[PDB]
Amino acid sequence: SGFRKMAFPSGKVEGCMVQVTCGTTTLNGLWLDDVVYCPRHVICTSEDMLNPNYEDLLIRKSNHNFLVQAGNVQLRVIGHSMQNCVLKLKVDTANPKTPKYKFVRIQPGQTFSVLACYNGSPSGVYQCAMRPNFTIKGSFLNGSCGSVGFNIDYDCVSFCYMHHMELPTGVHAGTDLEGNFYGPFVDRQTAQAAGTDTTITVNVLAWLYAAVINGDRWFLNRFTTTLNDFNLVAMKYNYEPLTQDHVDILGPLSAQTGIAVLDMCASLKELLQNGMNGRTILGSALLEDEFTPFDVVRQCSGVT
Amino acid sequence: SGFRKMAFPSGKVEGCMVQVTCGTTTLNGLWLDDVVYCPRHVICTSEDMLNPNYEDLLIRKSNHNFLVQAGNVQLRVIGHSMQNCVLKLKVDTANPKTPKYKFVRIQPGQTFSVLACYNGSPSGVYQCAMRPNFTIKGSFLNGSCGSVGFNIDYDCVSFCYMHHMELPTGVHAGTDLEGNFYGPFVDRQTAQAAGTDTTITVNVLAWLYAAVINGDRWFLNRFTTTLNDFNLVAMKYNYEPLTQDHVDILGPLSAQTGIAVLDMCASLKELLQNGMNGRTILGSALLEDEFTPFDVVRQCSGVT
Ligand SMILES: Cc1ccncc1NC(=O)[C@H]1CCC12CCC2
Ligand SMILES: Cc1ccncc1NC(=O)[C@H]1CCC12CCC2
Repeated sequence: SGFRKMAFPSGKVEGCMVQVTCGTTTLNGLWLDDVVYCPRHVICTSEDMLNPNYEDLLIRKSNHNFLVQAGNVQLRVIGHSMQNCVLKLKVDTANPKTPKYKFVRIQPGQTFSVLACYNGSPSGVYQCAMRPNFTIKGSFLNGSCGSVGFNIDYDCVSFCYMHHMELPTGVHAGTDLEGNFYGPFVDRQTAQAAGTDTTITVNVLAWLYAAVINGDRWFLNRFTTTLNDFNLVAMKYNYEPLTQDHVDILGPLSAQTGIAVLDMCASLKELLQNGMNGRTILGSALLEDEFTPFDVVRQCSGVT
Repeated sequence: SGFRKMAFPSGKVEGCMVQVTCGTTTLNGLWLDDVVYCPRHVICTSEDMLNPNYEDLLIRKSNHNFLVQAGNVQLRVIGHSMQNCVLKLKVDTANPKTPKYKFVRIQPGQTFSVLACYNGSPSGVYQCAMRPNFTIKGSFLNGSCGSVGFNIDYDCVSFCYMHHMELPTGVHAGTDLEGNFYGPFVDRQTAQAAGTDTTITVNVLAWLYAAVINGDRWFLNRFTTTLNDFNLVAMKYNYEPLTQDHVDILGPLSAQTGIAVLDMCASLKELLQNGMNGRTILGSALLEDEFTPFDVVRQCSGVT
């Protein structure tokens, strides 16, 4: 028993982290097979970042200008290309520690682990969610760009995120591993609005199921609701509208606990309308939305 | 910016996790050099665990009864010994992935990362604190015994905890790597009381300093206090009495922010006496005590 914000074991990703230097800028690279992936802003000086012309800036760089260092040893760059907002540096050596991997574009509301890195070195790992507004509330300082987000299915690492930017509001923005930004963001030092974020309803309900499984049951009530009634309340409290697809994914948790999904929504409704009244659920005094139904089933069953 | 409950990169520890089977019981082992460390209750059947005589139970076991499997390959056991509550199995092969390591006994209030494992395989990593009552609020299911807690100083892994038991109250108990239990617990299926726990005051103050650094400043007030006045409030709210040693460790955070430690205590005092009034600090609606002053300085500076 017990329920923690658990990250995936970061070992397979640690073996891929490299340092990439271009001119005076240093950031993190992801070495998979004979390719190093990093944010294209590695080629910019702080002055360039105001309104960078990436095609022009890259034209002044050669393979020899990209210094790639894996731990202590140097990698030889034999090719460079820009794909959207990432640079792909072809190296002459395939990474011996390349795990089985996939590049996937996650949906908003999905979760992943971030291995925060500086100068090619990992400092820590944490589990976070991709916000409905495509930002992530991470922990990133100057030098963390190129750090990646991932999920792990047995031996396969699905890379889903690469860190690029910190918005003026302190929230984080980045791309998938093909250099496509999540959200409307651009890799430019300009004010950029993150749209209205919402709470991930299905994840809060999944976390309420994890609480029941672990013993926190005080929020369970004698009430039920409908998808229409619940969604009226969800809209009032800036929660994502719950759909039958969300109810279907909650199926296994509903089956294990014997608590119908609409009954759990009625508990969530009363918590949204009344608050916690000074109590906690799984050691939290607010409604947690960073555990998907899949994360809860995994942690509650022991999937390794 | 941003502040997360960050765990250490678990790579060096993943390479040490093995599976240990004895009879019908399987749990996790820690392979360092030519020795495998695991909880001694691996030699017990569920019936034995009511009142086990470990010396007698171990006497019926030989090196060949301890099946140690590292991922897929089998390790040959050439020796076995009981040290307090752990078994030390001498194997004929030194682990090639043995990192630089130390065995340390942490103090209550200190934090560490846990690499949760099942059948020798890692499922996740999370950061937690050793409670003042020597329990940990972990996430552990049947099969997680032998999972370890650690800290990392550059390339050295300091092992501080091995999971052994889940108390009837759902909280966790375990030993240092010499088999010495933290707290009054015994590896026996008997009711055992975890003493009155308290909130780790210095860590809450460290977390208040991390909030100021990241922008959450609403809790800062025009007041100050004394160690005596603050400690009267701390006792009323079941907080650890703050000492000059705690104030001295908060020194670097006090210097960086320009907020005197006793001024931060006055903010904590008003939060303890008034609550949060529906607001949050670093995304939390309660006072977080699982970040030490060292954890905050590290995350806020980028120590890798
Ligand atoms: C200082 C910092 C901290 C964390 N993450 C990111 C940053 N900074 C940035 O995002 C800057 C570096 C060039 C940039 C990309 C858009 C403009
Ligand atoms: C079921 C479980 C889950 C998590 N952690 C631990 C356990 N269980 C135990 O602690 C049992 C197994 C033998 C034991 C040690 C004292 C009696």
